[PDB]
Amino acid sequence: SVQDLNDLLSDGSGCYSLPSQPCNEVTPRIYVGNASVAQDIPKLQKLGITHVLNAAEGRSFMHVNTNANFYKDSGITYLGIKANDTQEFNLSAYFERAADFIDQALAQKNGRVLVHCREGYSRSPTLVIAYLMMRQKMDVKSALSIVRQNREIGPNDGFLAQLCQLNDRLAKEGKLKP
Repeated sequence: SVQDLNDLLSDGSGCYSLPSQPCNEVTPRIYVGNASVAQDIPKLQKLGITHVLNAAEGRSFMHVNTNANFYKDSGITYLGIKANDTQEFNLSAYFERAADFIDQALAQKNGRVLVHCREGYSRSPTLVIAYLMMRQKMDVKSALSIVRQNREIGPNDGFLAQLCQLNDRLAKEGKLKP
């Protein structure tokens, strides 16, 4: 079933594409991008980004070293998640919090949120996919396919198993659109 989601990400050759652009709007007013977009406050203001969710807050090479102060006086609201892009990091512990932050942005009619990591490839797509599942009632295959059509994404297999877990839970509670 993780394999099923991998087949939806790739052409089948066992290899996977990387993002072709630093930022993409993957669903209306939800953007996924990389460190360079997130650190370019003028760029952010021109797209109308009001909210930034840094899914890779940290100081290593797999992390983006920003914080609430970085965006102070920019008018942009910030949430940092110190997530690691590995098989074992439990990003699911943050699904609720990230979805609530995405919701808070979209509840504003002029709100647009950027969910990013260093590459925009593994951590942030997982959070957006989870958001679509728990708040737009999409199953995981639908949510993942919609995001993958608009950006080359590639959650690691740990993140995919966690999304599968979320899917069965949402299916069991009968909370997925027919």
